[PDB]
Amino acid sequence: SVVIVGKISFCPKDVLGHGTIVYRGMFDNRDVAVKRILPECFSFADREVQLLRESDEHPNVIRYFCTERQFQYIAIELCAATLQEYVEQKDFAHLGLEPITLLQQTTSGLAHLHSLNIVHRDLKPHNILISMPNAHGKIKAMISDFGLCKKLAVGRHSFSRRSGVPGTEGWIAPEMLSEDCKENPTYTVDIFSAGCVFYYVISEGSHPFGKSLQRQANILLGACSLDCLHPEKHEDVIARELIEKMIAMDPQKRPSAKHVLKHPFFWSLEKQLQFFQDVSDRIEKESLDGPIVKQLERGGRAVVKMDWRENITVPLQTDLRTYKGGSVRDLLRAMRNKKHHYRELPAEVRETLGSLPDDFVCYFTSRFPHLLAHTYRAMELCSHERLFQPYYFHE
Amino acid sequence: SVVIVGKISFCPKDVLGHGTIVYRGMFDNRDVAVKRILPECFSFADREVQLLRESDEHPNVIRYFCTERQFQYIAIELCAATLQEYVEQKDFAHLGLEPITLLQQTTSGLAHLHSLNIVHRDLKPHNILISMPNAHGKIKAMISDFGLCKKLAVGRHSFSRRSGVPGTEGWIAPEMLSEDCKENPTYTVDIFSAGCVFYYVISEGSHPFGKSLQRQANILLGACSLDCLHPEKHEDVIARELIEKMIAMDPQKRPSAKHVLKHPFFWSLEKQLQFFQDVSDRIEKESLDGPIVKQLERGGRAVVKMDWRENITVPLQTDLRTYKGGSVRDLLRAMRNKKHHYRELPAEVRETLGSLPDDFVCYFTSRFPHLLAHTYRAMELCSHERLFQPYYFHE
Ligand SMILES: [Cl-]
Ligand SMILES: [Cl-]
Ligand SMILES: [Cl-]
Ligand SMILES: [Cl-]
Ligand SMILES: [Cs+]
Ligand SMILES: [Cs+]
Ligand SMILES: [Cs+]
Ligand SMILES: [Cs+]
Ligand SMILES: [Cs+]
Ligand SMILES: [Cs+]
Ligand SMILES: [Cs+]
Ligand SMILES: [Cs+]
Ligand SMILES: [Cs+]
Ligand SMILES: [Cs+]
Ligand code: NA
Ligand code: NA
Repeated sequence: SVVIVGKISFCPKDVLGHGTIVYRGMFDNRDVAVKRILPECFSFADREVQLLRESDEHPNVIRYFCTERQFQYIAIELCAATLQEYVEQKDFAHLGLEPITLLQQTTSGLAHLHSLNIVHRDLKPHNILISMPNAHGKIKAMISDFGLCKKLAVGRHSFSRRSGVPGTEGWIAPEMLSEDCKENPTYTVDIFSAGCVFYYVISEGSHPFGKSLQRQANILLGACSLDCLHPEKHEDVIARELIEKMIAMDPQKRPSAKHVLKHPFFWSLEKQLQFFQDVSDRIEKESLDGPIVKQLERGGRAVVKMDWRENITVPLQTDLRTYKGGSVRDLLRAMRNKKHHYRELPAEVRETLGSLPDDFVCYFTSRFPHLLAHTYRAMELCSHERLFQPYYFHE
Repeated sequence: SVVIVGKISFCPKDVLGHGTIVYRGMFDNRDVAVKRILPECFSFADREVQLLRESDEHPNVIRYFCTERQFQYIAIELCAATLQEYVEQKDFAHLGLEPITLLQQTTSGLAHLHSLNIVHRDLKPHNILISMPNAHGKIKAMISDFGLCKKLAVGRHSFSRRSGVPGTEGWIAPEMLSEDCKENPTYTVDIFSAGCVFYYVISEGSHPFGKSLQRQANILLGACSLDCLHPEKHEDVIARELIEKMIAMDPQKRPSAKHVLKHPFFWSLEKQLQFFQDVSDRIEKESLDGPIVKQLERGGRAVVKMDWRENITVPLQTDLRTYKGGSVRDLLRAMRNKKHHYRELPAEVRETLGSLPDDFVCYFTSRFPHLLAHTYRAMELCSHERLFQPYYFHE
């Protein structure tokens, strides 16, 4: 019992995970998890440890404490659970927007890794760890398991799929497996995996590519469904737009981690309302026959439901100039004015609209669940402009 | 290897299930599963075997072949998988209405048991077995595990909850556990469990009372959700109406197995259209101020969407007398006439309506996903009448 190691002591009584076994222990008065690896594993351990010294500074990469006689031991930050146990054993009704936050943090950690020229290559819910609560009861997600990590030489876009063990079935990008694919895998491999993890969290446990038995088979086939994402819920429309890109079969169509972080999927209601306002300001003096406006109005009739005037509450329809009820731009101009004159807005109107800014913006997104997604895609034409830097990653 | 027993031979190489272990083997030139039980289990085995001799004749009760030296052995019908493995490891996109059929068969077997005065007391997806395909590639579900079965004396409504081990957490009716409940458990205990199994299959793996960790806790609380059942899909509305009854906290409000079998949840589209027609015929000469008609029209405005004339395709709206667009009864009268004069119906109309009878009935249920459920509830006033015996269990 209570085996003691140089600078790390752990009792085999507490077993945490299991070919290797992990135990709860202690290092230098710190509660930490401990890793023991076989001789054949002893080589993968030196790879992992190397990279943790290199990339652990980031809050969303698991902290590495030390390695210290027949086998090899690895101490790391002690966690409350994996992302898998989190999704399986927790009522989201009580957790609020915390799941989204865990996806955001996880994305931050991946973008830290990619910026270091490190492809993870094996991201999955079992790999993502949930931290013990800090002094303020806050928790975070962290990336772990760098055994299959590869570090690309500077100026290298990809890596050989052969000579490197692929992740375990279900979360592997098609470029890793298919004999047919000529192009070599790149960083987007992790975006595909992450795309699957995004869906696994939002759906509380489903997968784009079906049940665990046929996932990898479906991945190569390109047969995926996002059944859990409703086509007329604003939150679901946004999530589908991002996840569809992340899990795309063409790796070149998948967003980079830094794109993912800029995506409306992570925007507060406040920021959503700000985007709507910056767009409306941006296009206020733009010509109707112009490119920016043309693009915003294509397929817009569907977006506003043919006549958005006929789909708002009577209090606001009464308080409404030249507004054309089929124009997305006019729907935005109205919002920009109702937001600018909210105080001067009568009480029944303000009561029906709701409080600024959260209830206000949600008054419209609830009514027009494609308006934000439509607008975000259309306004990419201005991604380069300084005004829209908070909403797009340009570089 | 290949241990041989008197009339049963099995090889411990093939292990099927595991405190007891089951193996694939053979009895009298028959492929069968084999059960070995501990001495403490040796008592529960005599109970189970007794009841299988008694109730195995039913196709949806697992067939029992024989029992034949230090321990006890039990041979039974060999199955392809449990209901749990079925839901977890199978793409329903290829299986069609087979899952519903498996629920129907399972219900048939339970009603066989109840008619014998046998309460199962431990129904769960792991207990329900899927048969090997027969000569025609057809399969069936079957009840097993009678270890916790109780057989009620004649004329007995209930049984003591104490002195009998409850099922394992997650599927147990609240009457089995709560110290507060005065009324003793009855057959409806199995209906609650079945209600949970119904949802577990339709949702491809969710549970009314939340994730496995808090299910039993939520069961006692009465905190259940059927999030997977859409409020405007006809199929989902029907399923919710039945499942809500089966999992009711008040055992007296749960339907008997024979009620469940009569429920529209198991009706073919053909039979649905027949019910609509029998209802329309039944109420054709019923007074508007009458009880049957009054009941059918309460909350009916919502059911037909204020004006069903405004929610049907232009081909049929053109071909439409005195029909009042807010009356459920008039919506039914129209259907009864369009079905009676389908041949004499013009081609564009018949093209928009679809083929009799499946596409026809689905033309309306798709448009009015509460019409069948509303009508089924309202017309219970005629459950006793001979005409509606195919739709209600009266006895
Ligand atoms: Cl780059
Ligand atoms: Cl918190
Ligand atoms: Cl009875
Ligand atoms: Cl078949
Ligand atoms: Cs860290
Ligand atoms: Cs890079
Ligand atoms: Cs799920
Ligand atoms: Cs949500
Ligand atoms: Cs800001
Ligand atoms: Cs049988
Ligand atoms: Cs009975
Ligand atoms: Cs599910
Ligand atoms: Cs369905
Ligand atoms: Cs019939
Ligand atoms: Na641009
Ligand atoms: Na009656």
